[PDB]
Amino acid sequence: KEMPQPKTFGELKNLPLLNTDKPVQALMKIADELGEIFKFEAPGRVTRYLSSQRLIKEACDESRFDKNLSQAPKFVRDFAGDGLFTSWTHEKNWKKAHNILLPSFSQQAMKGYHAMMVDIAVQLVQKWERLNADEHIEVPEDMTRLTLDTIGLCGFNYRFNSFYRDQPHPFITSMVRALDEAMNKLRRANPDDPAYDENKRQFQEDIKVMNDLVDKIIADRKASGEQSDDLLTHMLNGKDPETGEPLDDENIRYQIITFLAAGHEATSGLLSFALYFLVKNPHELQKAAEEAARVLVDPVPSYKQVKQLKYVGMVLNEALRLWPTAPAFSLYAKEDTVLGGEYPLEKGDELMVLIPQLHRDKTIWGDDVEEFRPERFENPSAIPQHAFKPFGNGQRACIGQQFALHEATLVLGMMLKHFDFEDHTNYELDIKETLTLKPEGFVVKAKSKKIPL
Ligand code: HEM
Ligand SMILES: NCCc1ccc(O)c(O)c1
Repeated sequence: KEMPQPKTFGELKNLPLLNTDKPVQALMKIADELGEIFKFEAPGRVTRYLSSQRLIKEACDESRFDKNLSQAPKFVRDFAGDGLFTSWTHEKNWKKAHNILLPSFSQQAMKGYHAMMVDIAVQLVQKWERLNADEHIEVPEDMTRLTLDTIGLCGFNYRFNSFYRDQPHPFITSMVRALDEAMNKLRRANPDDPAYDENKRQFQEDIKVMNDLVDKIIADRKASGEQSDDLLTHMLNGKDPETGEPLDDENIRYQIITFLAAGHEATSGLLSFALYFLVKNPHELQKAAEEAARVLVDPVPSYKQVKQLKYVGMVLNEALRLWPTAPAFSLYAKEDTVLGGEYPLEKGDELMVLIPQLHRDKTIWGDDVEEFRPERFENPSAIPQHAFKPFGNGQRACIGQQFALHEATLVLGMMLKHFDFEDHTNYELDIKETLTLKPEGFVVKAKSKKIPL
């Protein structure tokens, strides 16, 4: 069969379609019009966007397709190096770092990070406890302060002290500006136009800022010899069972930058969309709050208590279903293959999985796919393979998944234990797109339940 393709702009092909502030949302609209697969061409390149579980399940066959670095992660690679997110499967440092780090990221490994997660969560709750009557909460802003500080404490025992600041630590400022330069580069018509000599200079400065801090901490740690409960300690002690090698210090620095750059925002966006859905759905808020009150019976939550927050984890999954915050991933065909019995592909041909549209497949979820209903996840095993994929696929799935979910369930539990919430502005959802998705401008008021920490 011949594939549909959205509107063209002469020699620019479909490229101007992505020249917008909200390209993923634009691509979802196109998928609504064109269906489970469409061709997307730009000068010099072609990809095919997949939206159905029928075709996505084939794309997720790792014997047939492997991760592709699309343009964004290619630009992110300029500062994240050959860290796990920006490396090809066939690079020696991807398999080395995968094998060393998968055990430091498992559900069991979360017991080790739990106390430093509670440290930063307690700072968030004390913040909101200390608001005056007339004040409000800037949700994504505070959620980013929490996840950056949590990843810096668990990753390398470094305190950004985001809740002590209006201007973030210089490393955060450089990192955020670096991710922005990377994303902006996707829409830049003439990247060598002297209008960007300042943007290129700033990018190199930002690379230098991030490198210097992270190298300095690594060095500081190797010298002291201090063992901590962070990922840096595991990375200095770890050896790949396959090669027998450890990660070198350059690659360790790249992984620390990666954890921060690639993990903080998808996680803070998750928390912010989950609070959005709960304030707009007071029956589900109340159910999640009754579970938090029933389960979090101690002044600070334990690892075991967080695991008992079943309905909070359903709310988190349902927010990921409607707005998966890391919204697409790219693949390439390892060999010639026919996709879906209908679409012949050649070795090297690219696919994109458009996650929000997968998660609207009515053949899997039913007709009410736009509705927020946590109870879809009462028994997650009922969901078919490759139907719910907010964390990617296979060996190249998110290595942060259990970290993100521990963090988000711990924090949303404490928030629901400690405050009632009001959508005092009747906020209208506005989804900003960076590397990730979040509800821009989402604000709420909290009223303390006056329960001790
Ligand atoms: C709700 C939060 C998050 C979501 C939705 C998310 C989603 C994803 C997805 C979709 C990918 C696959 C990307 C691809 O195929 O190109 C991935 C990879 C990755 N994520 Fe996450 N992530 C989240 C949180 C995090 C956290 C907290 C960390 C680290 C502390 C993290 C670190 C990584 C890394 C290193 C990879 C690359 C893994 C590999 O390819 O070996 N992520 N993530
Ligand atoms: N750890 C998430 C990093 C990330 C960000 C955006 C995406 O589209 C993606 O596939 C992965």
